Parts: sequence; structure tokens; C-alpha cells
Amino acid sequence: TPQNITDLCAEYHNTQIYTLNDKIFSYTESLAGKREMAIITFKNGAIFQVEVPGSQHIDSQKKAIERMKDTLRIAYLTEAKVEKLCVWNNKTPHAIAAISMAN
Amino acid sequence: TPQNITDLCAEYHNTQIYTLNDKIFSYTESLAGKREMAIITFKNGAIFQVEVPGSQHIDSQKKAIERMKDTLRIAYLTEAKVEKLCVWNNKTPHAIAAISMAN
Amino acid sequence: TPQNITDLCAEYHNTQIYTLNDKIFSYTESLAGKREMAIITFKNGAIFQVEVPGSQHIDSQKKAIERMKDTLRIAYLTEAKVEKLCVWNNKTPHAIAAISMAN
Amino acid sequence: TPQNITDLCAEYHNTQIYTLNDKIFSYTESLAGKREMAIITFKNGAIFQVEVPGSQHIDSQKKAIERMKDTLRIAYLTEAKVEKLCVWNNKTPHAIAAISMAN
Amino acid sequence: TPQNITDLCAEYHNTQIYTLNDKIFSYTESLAGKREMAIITFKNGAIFQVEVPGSQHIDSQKKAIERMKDTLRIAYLTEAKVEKLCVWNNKTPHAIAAISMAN
Ligand SMILES: COc1cc(/C=C\C(=O)NCC[C@H]2O[C@H](CO)[C@H](O)[C@H](O)[C@H]2O)cc(OC)c1OC
Ligand SMILES: COc1cc(/C=C\C(=O)NCC[C@H]2O[C@H](CO)[C@H](O)[C@H](O)[C@H]2O)cc(OC)c1OC
Repeated sequence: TPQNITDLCAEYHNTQIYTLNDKIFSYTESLAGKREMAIITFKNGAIFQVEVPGSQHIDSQKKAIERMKDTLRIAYLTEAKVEKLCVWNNKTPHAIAAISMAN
Repeated sequence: TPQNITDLCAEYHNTQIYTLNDKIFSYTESLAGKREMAIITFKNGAIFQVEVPGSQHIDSQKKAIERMKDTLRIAYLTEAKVEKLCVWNNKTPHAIAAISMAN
Repeated sequence: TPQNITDLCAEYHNTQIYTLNDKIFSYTESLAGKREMAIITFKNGAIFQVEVPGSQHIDSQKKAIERMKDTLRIAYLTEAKVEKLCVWNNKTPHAIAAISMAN
Repeated sequence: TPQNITDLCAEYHNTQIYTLNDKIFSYTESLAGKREMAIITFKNGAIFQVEVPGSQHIDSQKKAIERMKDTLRIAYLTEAKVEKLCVWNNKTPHAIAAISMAN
Repeated sequence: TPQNITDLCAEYHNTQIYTLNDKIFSYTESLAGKREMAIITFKNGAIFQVEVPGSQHIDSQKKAIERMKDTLRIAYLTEAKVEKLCVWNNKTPHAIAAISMAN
């Protein structure tokens, strides 16, 4: 088992780490159609999404995806500093696999 | 894949962007039969709803409608500024498809 | 399609608007069998309930009842002002059908 | 239907009211198997539990047991004053049946 | 039934109590497949996880695992002081069984 987000991320293909050390600038949520988009941005211009549970996700996934959307909403509202994101780089915007919060 | 609410909104039919840049003025919630719904207003007089699911949309669409009502409630309670709403034009009050929050 | 709580409340036969324009004074919650309910009061002495979900309710009605209890708890704890309640008056305490929150 | 926690308490055998008028001093929860429970204390030393779900509980109580643990956690974190607890006294720690919050 | 977290911890093999008396320093969560977990750290360096759900868990723990992750996220965001953790010491990071918050 990995002990931090950087190690976790490296277990996967098509992932990298972004280091933000900043609060979320904007939060966007859609209920429309299949994609039900959740989009976060940072003041540096970085943009990320959370993808809906879909054909590419195994069943344990479903709850973790909902949780991650919950986390991003509360993080945004509380102005909590995001340390790092682990993202899939083969989607645009890059899709969030994990988040760390510190400071 | 869109990267912001304006581009997301343009993919949908008979929608439009309202730019509020304001916190929500009032929040209304009903549990009464077949009117299980939520209405928000803004100080400029604008009124919007989260539509009742019906029995016709699918399970993930259900979850997203619940999440949107959760978002509106917490936005209202925290006085979070709503940047834009993407809404369908064919209902009165207009039904919300998406929301962005930013300062 | 109603646009505010007063017009929603008017759709029904046994309902009435109460105008509080005040924070909730007390919040009570029970897990005891057949009394899985919430009760709120205001400083003017008014008492209202969220009804026990029985076998008469369908899922979406049970979901909206759970949402209403969630709303009332966080309204209590944030000292949010309650504008109006739509209640069924054929129950003691009167049972909540809808809530509106505004300053 | 009862209009307050005292009257609700009295509908059940093996219960009593404790009047705290104080915030929760500590909050404990467990995911360990067969000990999926919460425990709260007050500054005067008094200990109370939310029981592990079991054969004593009817199905309607399962959502309410979860809701109670959610209420105790957020009451704790917000330092909300607990007015009264209705507890079963045939268990140690005494088992929460209902809570009221007021100033 | 145990009266406090220390006594609860003593009922299980491969556990120990850590007394932190400190806020959470960092919070990490993942949605990545087979790593649907959370990781927290303290300023003293200690690392803990909420395990991926697995064949070690019984059905009654599934809700409590989700709850614990909720707990840890909101504790972190509110800077709540963690008093003690009860953890399984046969895993790295050590796996959370129970948490107490006080002071
Ligand atoms: C089965 O035991 C009794 C049932 C009843 C009647 C019905 C019932 O529904 N009781 C629930 C009580 C039990 O569940 C509660 C949670 O819901 C809680 O855990 C209580 O500690 C437990 O006794 C009355 C009794 O004394 C006169 C009983 O003796 C202990
Ligand atoms: C380690 O295996 C033992 C199991 C048992 C019996 C029950 C048991 O361990 N239950 C759950 C422990 C496991 O699940 C936990 C989550 O619930 C958690 O993941 C733990 O790390 C894991 O060991 C007894 C032992 O000592 C005599 C054991 O040590 C060899």
C-alpha cells in the first residue's frame, strides 16, 4: 500500500502529479446528460475534471467518485489549500484520480 | 469536452447562461407529492428551480439532481457567490442544468 | 409550476403558511422505533415535525423526507433564518411540507 | 405524536431523560467489526453510545441510527449545546434514543 | 460494550492506541481502482490509512468505513483536535479502526 499521493499515482499508467499548493479558484457542476461534469480551476490557469462512473470504472469506484465530488465542493467552499492532484493525462481536462490537502 | 460552463451550456438544447455574480437571496425546498423540488432566487428577481426527477431519467441522473440541490443549499447557507447558471428555457421557473461558483 | 412557497402551499387542501422570519430555537431528533422523526420549535412557541416515513411513502417521498431533516439540522446549527413553512394542519404537531429561507 | 423529547421518551420502556445543557466533550466512532458504534461524553463524565445496529432494531431505525451519528458528529464539531438526551438505561453505556439541541 | 476507545481497542488483536492530541496535518483521498482509500498524517510524522474495502471486512463495516472517511475529511477541514486513534498495526500505513476527538 502506498503511503502518499505521489507513490499512489505512480502505480498507474497515464497519470501524473500536479503540485498546486493553492485554494480552488472556481467550481463548476453539471447535472446535464451523461457526463455530469465537475470542473475545478486554479488561479494559475490549471483546469481539472472528475469523470462520471462509466464503462471504464470497476464497482468500488462509484462511491469514491461521488466522494471526490463532495470533497472538491467543500474544499472550494472552505478555501482549503490543495497540495497535489494525481490526474489521468489521457483525458482533457485531465481527470482527477486523487487529491491531497495540506496547510 | 468542454472546460467551462459557457462551453458546456452550448452543447445542450434550449439553454442559456445567466450571469449572477451574487450570492443566493432565498432557498425553498418542498417534499410535497410530485413537487419534490427546490427553488432559489437572487436579489435581482431571478427565480430558478431544480426540476423534479419524474420516473423517466436514469439512476446516475437521479444522483446528479440530488447533488445539485445539496450544492444550492450549502451555497445559500455559506453566502457563496454564484458566478453563472446554465438553465433550460422551456420551464418556468427555468430549470438549472449547471452552476459555477467563483469570486 | 409554482414559483414560491406561498403558491406551492396553495396547491394543496390541508396546508397552511406560517411566517416565522426567525431562526430555529430547538432541534430534536429521534431514532426510536416508529418515532423516527424531527421536531423544531421557534421562540414564539410554535412546534412543527417532519413526519415519520411509513410504508405509505414511495422512495422519492422517503428521500425528500430525509432531505428535509438534513435541511432543518443545518439551518438550526447555522442559525439560518426561516422565512416561511408550509405545513399540514391536520396533524399535531403540524407536519412540514416545505420551507423557505431568506434574510 | 409527541411534541417534545420528554414526552417522546415517556412512550418507551427502559428510558429516561438526561438534561445536559452543554456541548459534547468528546466524540468517538469505530469501524471495527461488531463495534460499528459511536460514543460521546460530556464534561461531567457522563458517557452515551449510539448502538451497533442489531436484532433489537426495526428496519426503519437503520437510517435513523446513521442520521444520529451524523448529528452527533456535527454537533460536536460546531460546539452546539445539547439540551436533553432520551436514553435506554438497560444498556451500558446508556444508548441514545433521541437528542434535543437548544441554547 | 466498551466504554471508551482504549477499551474498544483492547478487544481486538493487532491493534494499538496512539495519542495524538493534535489536528490532522494532511488529508489524501483516492478514487483510483483498487486504491479507493484515504491517508492522513500528523505533524509528528505518523501516517494512517482508511483501508480499501476488502475480503477482511464484514458487511456491517461497509457503512462505517464510508463514515470514517467522512469524519476524517471534516475533521481535517475544521482543524478539529484528534485525541486518540485505535489502529491495526499489521498494515502499513497503520489502518484506522476508531477515532476519538476531544479539546
Ligand atoms: C425486547 O426488550 C423489551 C421490549 C419492549 C417492547 C418493544 C420494543 O420495541 N423495544 C425495543 C427496546 C430494545 O431496542 C431499543 C432500540 O430500539 C434498545 O436497544 C433497548 O435497549 C432494547 O431493549 C419492552 C421491554 O420492557 C418492558 C423490553 O425489555 C427490555
Ligand atoms: C491478523 O489476523 C488475525 C485474525 C484474527 C481473528 C479476527 C480478525 O482478525 N478480524 C479482522 C482483522 C483484519 O481486518 C481488519 C479490518 O476489520 C484489518 O484489516 C486488520 O488488519 C485485519 O487483520 C485473530 C488473530 O490473532 C489470533 C489474527 O492474527 C493472526
